[PDB]
Amino acid sequence: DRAEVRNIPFKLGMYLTVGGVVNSNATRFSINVGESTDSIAMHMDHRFSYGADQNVLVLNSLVHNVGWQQEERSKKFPFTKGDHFQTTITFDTHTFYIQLSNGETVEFPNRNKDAAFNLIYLAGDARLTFVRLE
Amino acid sequence: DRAEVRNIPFKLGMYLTVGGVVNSNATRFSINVGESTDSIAMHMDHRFSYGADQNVLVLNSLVHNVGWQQEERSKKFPFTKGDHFQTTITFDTHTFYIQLSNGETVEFPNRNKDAAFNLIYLAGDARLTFVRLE
Ligand SMILES: OC[C@H]1O[C@@H](O[C@H]2[C@H](O)[C@@H](O)[C@H](O)O[C@@H]2CO)[C@H](O)[C@@H](O)[C@H]1O
Ligand SMILES: OC[C@H]1O[C@@H](O[C@H]2[C@H](O)[C@@H](O)[C@H](O)O[C@@H]2CO)[C@H](O)[C@@H](O)[C@H]1O
Repeated sequence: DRAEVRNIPFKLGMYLTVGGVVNSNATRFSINVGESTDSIAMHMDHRFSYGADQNVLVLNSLVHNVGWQQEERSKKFPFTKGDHFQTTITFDTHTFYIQLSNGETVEFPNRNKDAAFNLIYLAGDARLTFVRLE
Repeated sequence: DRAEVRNIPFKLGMYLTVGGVVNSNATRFSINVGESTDSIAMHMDHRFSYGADQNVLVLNSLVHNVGWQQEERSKKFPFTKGDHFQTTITFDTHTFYIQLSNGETVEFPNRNKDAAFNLIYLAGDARLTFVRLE
């Protein structure tokens, strides 16, 4: 199915580093941190070609039985199809701090002010090769 | 549910370190490396009190739609209910190499000669607090 880390709580102060490989001919893939596949506090989508979006990062949250909220977009896109990537995420109750493969960072609001998350997963056209959550 | 790391391949040469806490009044808990909850190549059960077994490690494999194979048991048991533990696992095509919190080791045959595993999970009376698989 998708690559999942489930019920190993990602809590305030811990760091999550995932590494993987983008597929050749990838459309998009995302890293999702939340509660379930329908309850995502930080959705980070990497769009190689999706609709009108080409080489952009789109960040958003998904509320259970409600839907996607306000998107934030970033133009920082050090990603290449067929290549490796590595991303580190930490958060406090106000902000998710994300660091990309090249050291550039992107910040996204912790909109629900959650202190722990029990599901981390990747979906779309990429695969994970390692994870550290500590 | 249980603590799971799914579809992030654990391959020949990589190391898996999981850390957690044993519940107070724990009966037993296990760390399972395999393909599914019905297909486990290395089952490591930690028995505080289970039947006639008290403070013993039991290792075995579970074959899909067949069942448990020959058990191997170890008397090394540096575990205390309510306390933390940390375990490191690597394997080659013949052997799973397991290192316990106190540095003692236990070895178990890789009975199917598998080179990669797509499910790592914990079940029973413990919880995981961190994982590194790299
Ligand atoms: O916001 C994350 C969310 O985006 C959806 O796509 C949006 C698209 O970004 C937007 O430009 C357009 O107006 O509406 C689309 C549908 O809501 C994705 O479908 C979804 O998977 C998430 O990635
Ligand atoms: O071997 C792992 C497997 O053990 C089962 O328990 C065994 C028990 O170890 C043995 O002494 C007894 O004779 O038979 C029991 C049932 O097969 C557990 O039930 C199972 O969960 C695994 O842990």
